[PDB]
Amino acid sequence: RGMSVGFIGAGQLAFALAKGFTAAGVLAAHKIMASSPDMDLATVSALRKMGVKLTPHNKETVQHSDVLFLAVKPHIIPFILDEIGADIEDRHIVVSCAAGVTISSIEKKLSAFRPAPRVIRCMTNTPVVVREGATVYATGTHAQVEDGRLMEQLLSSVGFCTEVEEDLIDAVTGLSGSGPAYAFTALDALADGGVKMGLPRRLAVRLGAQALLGAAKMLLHSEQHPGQLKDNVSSPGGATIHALHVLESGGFRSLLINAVEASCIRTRELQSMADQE
Ligand SMILES: N[C@@H](CCC(=O)O)C(=O)O
Repeated sequence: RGMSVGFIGAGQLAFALAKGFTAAGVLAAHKIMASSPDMDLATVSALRKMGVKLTPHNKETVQHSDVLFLAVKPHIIPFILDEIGADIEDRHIVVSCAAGVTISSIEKKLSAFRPAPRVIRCMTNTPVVVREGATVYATGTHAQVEDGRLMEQLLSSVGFCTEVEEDLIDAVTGLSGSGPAYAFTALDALADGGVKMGLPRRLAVRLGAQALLGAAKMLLHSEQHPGQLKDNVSSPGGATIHALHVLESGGFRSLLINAVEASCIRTRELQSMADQE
């Protein structure tokens, strides 16, 4: 309540959470702070008009925060923990949202400046900008049951949230992590298609969007199985079971696996390649 939050990073994910948080009415524009190593107009300048506090020193950020978010490229993290670790008091919890980066590698490198650092590994996606982001997290070792709560609550204010045994955090990144981009790509497609049919552009994009959204809900607000909802929507005639067949004919499912697998396998590498060199 007397809480403040900071993003040692910036860019999208920062802006994402920051935007979601303010809107969710949990924090306050000014009661947040993100550091601008350089300043990327889009991101940075955006936050400015938003109301957040931006400083070139991802240090004042650490002092200004009760809850610290590590939102920087995975390989950058090291060049931070050993630049801020010293400034890591005990009051604050450190939530690293960087991909692949292990809770361990952070603690056992950050502890070198503190007996027991409080850290949690996060995994979110851009949709947080609304309240439909899908977030997963894992509690550190020096993380009290009162921290997961604060976490599981600060995030549940902007999307979905659940404790997850870190070893899973890598798959999750493929699915819900990258997912929003597999979607943005699939929408653009559909529009283009709907358009190659007579529908105007704006109109097409919105129907495509709406179509997806709706599908989501039905699936979430029930079990059924994505399999069955497919059945409920296709009359023996055609019009749909037909479109399916086409998708089904070009390994449409196959290609989505291929992309989650890829997202994962990559995230593994990025980290399991930062373990040594
Ligand atoms: N935390 C709520 C958010 C919203 C709603 O459905 O109204 C949920 O996912 O159940």
